[PDB]
Amino acid sequence: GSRQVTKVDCPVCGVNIPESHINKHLDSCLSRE
Ligand SMILES: [Zn+2]
Repeated sequence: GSRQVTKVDCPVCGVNIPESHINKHLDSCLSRE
């Protein structure tokens, strides 16, 4: 994916993942941990 991609922390559970995977993680985490 060496083109354009950022990774950030999950405000709910505190994990680092790419922009697509993190948005989904924190969305599902806002419900369950
Ligand atoms: Zn999460």
